[PDB]
Parts: sequence; C-alpha cells; structure tokens
Amino acid sequence: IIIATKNGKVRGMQLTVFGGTVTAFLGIPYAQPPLGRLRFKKPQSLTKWSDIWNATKYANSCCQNIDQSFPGFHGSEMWNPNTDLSEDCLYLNVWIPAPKPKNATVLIWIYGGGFQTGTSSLHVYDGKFLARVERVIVVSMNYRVGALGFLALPGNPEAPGNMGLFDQQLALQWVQKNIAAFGGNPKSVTLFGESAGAASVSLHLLSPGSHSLFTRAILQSGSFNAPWAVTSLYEARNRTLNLAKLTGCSRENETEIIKCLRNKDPQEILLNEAFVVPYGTPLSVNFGPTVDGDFLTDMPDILLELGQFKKTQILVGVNKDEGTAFLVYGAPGFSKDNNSIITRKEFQEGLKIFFPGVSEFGKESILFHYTDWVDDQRPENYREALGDVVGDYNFICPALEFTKKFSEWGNNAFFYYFEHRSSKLPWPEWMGVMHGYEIEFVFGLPLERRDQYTKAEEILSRSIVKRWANFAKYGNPQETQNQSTSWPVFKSTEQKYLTLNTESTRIMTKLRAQQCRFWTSFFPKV
Ligand SMILES: Cc1nccn1Cc1cn(CC[C@H](NC(=O)/C=N/O)c2ccccc2)nn1
Ligand SMILES: *[C@@H]1O[C@H](CO[C@@H]2O[C@@H](C)[C@@H](O)[C@@H](O)[C@@H]2O)[C@@H](O)[C@H](O)[C@H]1NC(C)=O
Ligand SMILES: *[C@@H]1O[C@H](CO[C@@H]2O[C@@H](C)[C@@H](O)[C@@H](O)[C@@H]2O)[C@@H](O)[C@H](O)[C@H]1NC(C)=O
Ligand SMILES: *[C@@H]1O[C@H](CO)[C@@H](O)[C@H](O)[C@H]1NC(C)=O
Ligand SMILES: *[C@@H]1O[C@H](CO)[C@@H](O)[C@H](O)[C@H]1NC(C)=O
Ligand SMILES: *[C@@H]1O[C@H](CO)[C@@H](O)[C@H](O)[C@H]1NC(C)=O
Repeated sequence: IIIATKNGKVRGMQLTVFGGTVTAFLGIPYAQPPLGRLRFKKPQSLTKWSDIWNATKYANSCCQNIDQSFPGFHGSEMWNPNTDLSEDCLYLNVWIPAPKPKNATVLIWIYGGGFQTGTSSLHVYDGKFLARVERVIVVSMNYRVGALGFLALPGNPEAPGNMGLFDQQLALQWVQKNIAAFGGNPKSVTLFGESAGAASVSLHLLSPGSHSLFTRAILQSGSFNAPWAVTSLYEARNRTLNLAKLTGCSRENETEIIKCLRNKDPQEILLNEAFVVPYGTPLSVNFGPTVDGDFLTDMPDILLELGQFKKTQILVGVNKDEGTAFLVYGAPGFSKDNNSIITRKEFQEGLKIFFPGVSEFGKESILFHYTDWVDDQRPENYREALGDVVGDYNFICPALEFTKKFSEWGNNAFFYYFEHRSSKLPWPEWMGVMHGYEIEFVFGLPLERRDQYTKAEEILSRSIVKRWANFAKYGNPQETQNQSTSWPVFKSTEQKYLTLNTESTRIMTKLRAQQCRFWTSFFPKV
C-alpha cells in the first residue's frame, strides 16, 4: 500500500471498481515547483524527500483561463479544471491494478486544451476503469499551459519555450525510473492524448530527447502538422513583448524583461494572454509549441517529410464532427440553443472569424469548394458546411496527412473514424459527434452501468478499450475474442480506416479525400 520510489516514499488509496480493487496514487510531484525564479523555464530535478508522501488526492491544476461562455452548462464546464489552480502543479497520477501486477504495459495520458487549458484531474480522464478491465497501469500528468508554459524567447534559458512539453517529458522520465516499483514495464509504454495532447504525442515522436521514454503512440483528434499546433518564432516573440508592453515590462535586455514578468502575479499574466493576438480565433493557440532548438530541433513538417522521428506503431483517428464545437464560440448565427440555421452571408462572416489574416480570394476558395452542394435548397447547407470547413482544416486533414507521411517510412499505422454521438452529450444534436466526446469511451466510462449510458455504448466502449489496450501491449489494436471486424494497417496507397460506432464497424478507404486535397495541396498556397 506504500511504494518506495527513487526519490521518496508515496502512499496511495484503494478503490472498488466492478467488484475489484484498483490502487490509485493521485498527485505525485515530478519536479521542483516552477515558482519564483523558476517561473517560465524548464522543469528542474525534484530533490529527495524524507516523509511518506500522501498521494491520495488530485493535486493543483496549472494556472489557466477558464471557459466562462456557458456558466452552469455541463457541456462547457466538464472541461474546466476541478482542482485549485496554482503555479505549483507539476504532479502526476498512477493507477495500478490490484493485486499489484508484475510486468504491466503502462499507458501515459496527455490532456488537450489548445495548449492553454486542461488538467489531468478531469472526470473523463479517470484511469481506474482501464486499470481494472485491462490491468494496464495508467499515468497522467499536469503540464504548464498558456504563457506560463510556452512563452518563448528562443535561445534564452530564462524563457526558451516548450516548457510544458519539457514538463511532459520529465514525467515520462519519472515513469522510466519509478514505474517498475509499481509493477509496470518501462519497456512497454504507450503515450496517448487528445487534440492538443495528441499534437504533443506526435511532437514527442519528433523530439530526440523523448525517443527513449516510450514505445508506441496514440493520437486522438490531433497532430503537430495542424495549423494551430506549432507557433512560429516570428509571431512567438511578437506575442511575448505584446505581453510585456501590456504588463509594462517592456525593456530591451530580454533577460531583464523576464525578471519583470516574474514579479507579476499569475492572474495578470492570464488576463493579458487573450489580447496578445490582434484578431483571435476560437482555436487560437496564443502560447504554444515552438521550434526552440532544444525539444524541437527543426520545423516539424520538415522532420515529418524527411522521416526524422521515432519508428514505431501509431494509432491515429478523428471524430465525424470535429468542427461544430467551435462554431458557438464566436461564429455569427450559431448557438447551442437553436438549430443554428445560417445563411450564405452568415457563412462568409464565419470564414473571416476562422481565417482572419487570409486573403479575400482565400476565403472565396473555401466557399467555392464547400458551397457547391450535393444539392441546394436544404436549410442546413451553410451550417453543416462551416462545421466541416473547421473540422477538415483543423483536425481531420492534418491527422490523415500525418498518418500517410508517417506510414510511408514503413511503420504500422492504424486510423479510425469515430462516428458515435454520446447519448449523454449535453450539447444539441446538430453539433453531431463533437470534438472531444470519444474520450469517455476510451477511458471506459460507459462500462459503469450506473452511469446512464446505453447497452450499445457499453459494448462499443468495451471493444475500444480492448483495441486500445491491445495496441499498447502488442502493437496491434485488434479484438480477437469476439467475432469483430479486424482493423487493417493504414498504407499510403490504399488508405484503409475503421469506423467506430454502435451499429457496425465498417472498413472504408480514403477518408475525406476531395476535401483534404483542397486543404493540403491548394489551400497552403494562399
Ligand atoms: C480539452 C478538450 N478536448 C475537447 C474539447 N476540449 C476543450 C475545448 C475548448 N474549446 C474552445 C475554447 C478555448 N479552448 C481551447 O482549448 C482551444 N483549442 O484550440 C478557450 C481558451 C481560453 C479560455 C477558455 C477557453 N474547444 N474545446
Ligand atoms: C498521511 O496519512 C496517514 C494515514 O492516513 C490515515 O490512515 C489511512 C489508512 C486512511 O484511512 C486515511 O484516510 C487516513 O487519513 C496519516 O496518519 C498521516 O498523518 C498523513 N500525513 C500527512 C502529512 O498528511
Ligand atoms: C505584433 O504586435 C503588434 C502590436 O499589436 C497591438 O498591440 C498589442 C499590445 C495588442 O493590444 C494587439 O491586440 C494590438 O493589435 C501588431 O500591430 C502586429 O500586427 C503584430 N505582428 C507583427 C508581425 O508585427
Ligand atoms: C519485463 O519485460 C521486459 C521485456 O524485454 C524484460 O526485459 C524484463 O526483464 C521484464 N521484467 C520483469 C520484472 O518481468
Ligand atoms: C542583460 O542583462 C543580464 C543581467 O543583467 C546580463 O547578464 C546580460 O549580459 C545583459 N545583456 C546585454 C546584451 O546587455
Ligand atoms: C465479448 O462478448 C461477450 C458476450 O458474448 C461480452 O460479455 C464481452 O464483454 C465481450 N468482450 C469484448 C472485449 O467486447
């Protein structure tokens, strides 16, 4: 019940799940807290301790702005942090099966949130189900987000960038040294994450410093080649002094600017984060990954194209309606409380919100490819198109392109297309299979029959959990026991993927081919 780690001794707690027991270690620190002088830089090695650490409750979430656009609405507040915010937040969690396993495959989860939000404490990231059903060990960590974690003056150790990525990486190192004492196999470690977390997974594939810290990778609705995924160094530094003039920390010795930024309380840093870009976006990564030259040594699209990444198996996938979630965060004519039927001109106004610094002809190119309807007169035409426009551009096509380029270098890749709409999804029905609402199925939440999910969702979650675990343990996401569809490798020629839903899991080819060619061949030119 008490585990001796290579820097201290931690105590956990027992949980009863499905007539069994899971040992949970909540909130274990993996770094000296990045407070005071340590704010904005790479995490430092946590030094030894003497007590028995009582890791029996989620630790603090990292500082972050909160989605306040729907106060009291579970669809929005589900994602807001559910522990205290604090700069002292570099902690992790461990779920081990009871009784303690011997050489268990370890799953490391990295949450999403546009690199500005998110926390491991979330209800839909509970790894107790996974530990019980599949007797894998589940780990998740808190990493700094927003400017406190991704402010960048490139070169400057006082603020080099990618600190939150380096946070993640130090947690992977902690698993390498300590997960053996928990009965886990450091030689069988699968990273998985969602959206921004999924982009981080793909970045750990490029980053040499992480190659020795995991074996395989799963990417859910995200990859680094997504337009929101990596910030330039041009706009990065523009974004730091814009934050310095907003805080009155404009100096000219870049190190002395940082010292000024450290005696500002976290709330003032959070407040100015928004106004740092002139024309924001529902998907505006104001402070995100950069080519720091330390974690990310080159422009990631070049590393990808030229095969400069860890060779291993990936599992990639997207949801049917990735885009809809963002339409009600600014797009005109949209709301979560009506059918959101928009017209042609509400659509065109919606493009300017999602593509603000894009030419007039560029906006017209998007309109021409998505408003040549399979047929006119349907009232949802413009509503559905703009959802797809945001989905195809920001998630679906970059994930597909990432998978093709990765597979061309000879590794097994598996692609899925999640198209089940949760029967408990709070948002309306026109928003479809929303971005983020496969996570509960991955973590096995429909397995708790007390949780209001239908039987079919329990079956679908049960198979997904099996497929995910098999991929983690054996590199192949099959469900061999029940007479279920086999999941084929994604080859760059045939481009086979598997659909996931309650009815049928069918095998199809070349997902969103016409739409994705537009986004990946002729739109990057504008
Ligand atoms: C982790 C996750 N998985 C599925 C969904 N989510 C959360 C989420 C949030 N938003 C739009 C609002 C935006 N947050 C982002 O995370 C941007 N990403 O690009 C934001 C910025 C600052 C302050 C409050 C909110 N859309 N989904
Ligand atoms: C850490 O926890 C120790 C034991 O906690 C208590 O006993 C266990 C078996 C559970 O029943 C738990 O809910 C109880 O609170 C304490 O004796 C010790 O003081 C704690 N240390 C610190 C620093 O909080
Ligand atoms: C860089 O930032 C410049 C300043 O932006 C303006 O001032 C900041 C403090 C914010 O309030 C912002 O909303 C304002 O627009 C921009 O004028 C400039 O376009 C940015 N980009 C470049 C490449 O210089
Ligand atoms: C766990 O499996 C790895 C696989 O190579 C092996 O090298 C290691 O010795 C095993 N350890 C235990 C404790 O079973
Ligand atoms: C900036 O200030 C720091 C701290 O005073 C100093 O070490 C450094 O040399 C300065 N750089 C320049 C270019 O003046
Ligand atoms: C396989 O089907 C049985 C019923 O025949 C069910 O109880 C079990 O949970 C299923 N397993 C998986 C992994 O889907």
